[PDB]
Amino acid sequence: SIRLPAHLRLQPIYWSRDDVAQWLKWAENEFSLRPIDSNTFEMNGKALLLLTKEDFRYRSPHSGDELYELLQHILLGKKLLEAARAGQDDEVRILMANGADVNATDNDGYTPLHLAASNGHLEIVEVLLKNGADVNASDLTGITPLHAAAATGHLEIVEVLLKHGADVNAYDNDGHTPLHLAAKYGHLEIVEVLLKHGADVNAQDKFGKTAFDISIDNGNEDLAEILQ
Repeated sequence: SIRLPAHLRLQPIYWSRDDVAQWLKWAENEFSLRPIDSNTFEMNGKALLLLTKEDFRYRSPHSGDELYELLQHILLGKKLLEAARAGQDDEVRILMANGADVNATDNDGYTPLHLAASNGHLEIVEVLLKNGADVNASDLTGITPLHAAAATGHLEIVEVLLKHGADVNAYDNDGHTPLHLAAKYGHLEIVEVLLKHGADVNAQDKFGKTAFDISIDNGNEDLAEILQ
């Protein structure tokens, strides 16, 4: 599969010169390509998109087409991220049928399964889990799709995640578990199903607060009483 370094996962329309340069450098090692002068592609990412494959070919008689098609590949990863967010089930099909890597990542570590579980698109989450989307991938803040699905209240999505291997005791960079965010947003039934599949109700975050305490600070006392 294909995975940009952390500094290149942004949309290429947003790349600077140096990003474009870092991308060329990166591509040269990954795919095992002959070293070229980056001043050939002397332009920011917004201009790179305007180039034709021939323009790629004549700049790099030895790797121009591969870089053109490589670029095209990452570009579909963004349209897949977008197709999984807006709920565009058809667009998710065409892109996965044209080769979309179902574990792409943007600048925020979001995968297409993160966005489809955070926004409530049950069909996309299932067709992503069926074609190999990582169920326990964590973004740069550590939020898993079960974090996003439990923080937003999507019960049928929290349950489908638990059915394919979603970790119920995953800790984020701030220490929060899926039972913490379900308590933060007042979703008792998700706290129920989380507590059914093995959620450590006594998990502590980096400030020392439990699911009871988050239910206290946010105003969910009926939930705070059920955890007590």
